[PDB]
Amino acid sequence: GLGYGSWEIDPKDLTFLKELGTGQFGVVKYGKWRGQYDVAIKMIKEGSMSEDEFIEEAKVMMNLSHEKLVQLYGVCTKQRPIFIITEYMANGCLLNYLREMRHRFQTQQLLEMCKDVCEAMEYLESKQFLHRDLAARNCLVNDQGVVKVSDFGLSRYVLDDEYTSSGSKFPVRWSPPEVLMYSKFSSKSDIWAFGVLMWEIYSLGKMPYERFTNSETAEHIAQGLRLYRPHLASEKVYTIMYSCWHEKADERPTFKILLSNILDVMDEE
Ligand SMILES: CCOc1nc(-c2n[nH]c(=O)[nH]2)cc2ccccc12
Repeated sequence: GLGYGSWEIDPKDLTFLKELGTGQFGVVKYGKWRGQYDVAIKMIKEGSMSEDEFIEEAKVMMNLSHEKLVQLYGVCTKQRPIFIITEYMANGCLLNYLREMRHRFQTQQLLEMCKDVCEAMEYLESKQFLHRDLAARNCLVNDQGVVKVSDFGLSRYVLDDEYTSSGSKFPVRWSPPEVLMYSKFSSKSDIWAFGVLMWEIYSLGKMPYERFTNSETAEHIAQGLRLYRPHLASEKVYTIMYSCWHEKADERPTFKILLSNILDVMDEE
């Protein structure tokens, strides 16, 4: 309506129903839009985000639509704090889901989770859109057990310097050598991170390099050493995740190639 662009949601259309948790930018809630449609509502803490830049980018993110990407519905802009409105994912973050041992996952389920993420990432790659912080903590799970990739590109708008530089909150354990050494981000740094995410999935949510500090991790990978095979990963699955960790970025696969490799293993195993 009148005072709203296509990227803007009227906060008066929201019904708040349950507090879901707290994240980077503060509280997240479950609610309904216009009485009917399930949404997640992120309340963005004052001073946490480069808001004008985020809002311009939200225009681009709205047009990223793939069934394995958590959809951005819009932003509530006229106000303090602003809200980000997204697709509700009832089973929450992938990391916590993996860590719940009651699920008793079969390896075919774990490979399906990898395939879900890979499809999302192949779509982002086709749009020349980098995630920049791919990890299990940034994937969500819906009520049907489908994994989707969330918060794609959002790290570009975080004002907390501890998060933004290789900083005490930087994702060292998901980063390739060229990122840690010289801040060279590319499609191939997303590929690296995807390999670590596969490792997280097959490790049922263990922390990568769990016995090392971030400084030790950086030293280990710069010296050419790697994560090794999770017990639940077959030789073929391990080969796929390991392929993401070539020292030379141009020898790493694309997401299209990874997807093909994952589908081959699904057929074989
Ligand atoms: C602090 C974030 O926590 C959570 N976020 C979402 C969520 N859905 N969509 C989205 O963008 N976030 C869904 C959840 C479901 C159960 C428990 C926690 C959840």
